[PDB]
Amino acid sequence: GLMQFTLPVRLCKEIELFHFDIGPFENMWPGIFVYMVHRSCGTSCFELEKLCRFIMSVKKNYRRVPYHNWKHAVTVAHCMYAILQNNHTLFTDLERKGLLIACLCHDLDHRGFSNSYLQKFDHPLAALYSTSTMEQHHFSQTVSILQLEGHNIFSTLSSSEYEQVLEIIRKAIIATDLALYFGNRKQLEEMYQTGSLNLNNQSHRDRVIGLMMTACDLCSVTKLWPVTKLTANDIYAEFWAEGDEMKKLGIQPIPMMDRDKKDEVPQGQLGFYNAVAIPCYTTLTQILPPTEPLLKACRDNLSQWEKVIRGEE
Ligand SMILES: Cc1nc2ccc(Cl)cc2nc1C
Ligand SMILES: [Mg+2]
Ligand SMILES: [Zn+2]
Repeated sequence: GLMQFTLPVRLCKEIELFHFDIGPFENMWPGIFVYMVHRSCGTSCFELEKLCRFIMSVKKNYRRVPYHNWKHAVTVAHCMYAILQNNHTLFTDLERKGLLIACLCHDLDHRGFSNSYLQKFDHPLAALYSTSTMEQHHFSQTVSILQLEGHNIFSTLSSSEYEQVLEIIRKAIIATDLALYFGNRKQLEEMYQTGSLNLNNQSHRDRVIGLMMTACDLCSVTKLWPVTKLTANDIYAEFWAEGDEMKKLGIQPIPMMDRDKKDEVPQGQLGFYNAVAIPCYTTLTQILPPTEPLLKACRDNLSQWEKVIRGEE
């Protein structure tokens, strides 16, 4: 009950900042997550024995892929931690509990292939789940791990609180399907501008939590340039593997996934910052003013990609 996790001084200070990198020491990431749960939620939210057994089972069910791995899971949870810590009073006890777990679980059992590749391969998961294929799977795997003996970190919730938290986690994980982000942000944009945005309206909270999930999921574009640049290699290593597998099914991949068109990457990143990342952090900054550092860092990285194109690096 009185057992805190304490980090070294540099981590203790930097973990509060949006641009924190969890570092290359895998064995510290579980402790970093528990630390964040304790300060975000409380030391009483979860039985430590049960939380630790849940964390290690989640870790085991992330695969050894270049990007959609255990490090991505903990990175996305840290961004959620930073958003929640800078917006103390806007979120309920259940929401703080639910969203850190949703973030840690959001890409469970990812193989490093898009929903598109599953559909064109005719993967069984594509028959079981026609839309948000991987994301329905990630939610499935999360429930499976929650129902392992000793792994039910929510067992102290009432019946109805339990149903609410699993429903927060399901919507949170489904929302990480980027195909759903475009319409969600358009709607949040209209609502904020016409002044109809109302955070006591559950359907409006759902939408805002969805955008928070997109913002955390993309948070590698909000790091210091050397982290963003090196993470971009990992993301493109999966894209190029998927492009190779498209070619094996006799389909020319989109240029983003074609390893023969590496030269077009800087311009592809521009498109992605302008069409996805900047709009995402703009609308988020409009709804939650203290998340502005994510937008500032994202713009800095847009500028760095412009410099790559202009041959200045
Ligand atoms: C979709 C997408 N997601 C990303 C997430 C993180 C980083 Cl560094 C780069 C990314 N590039 C693209 C194209
Ligand atoms: Mg995902
Ligand atoms: Zn993800």
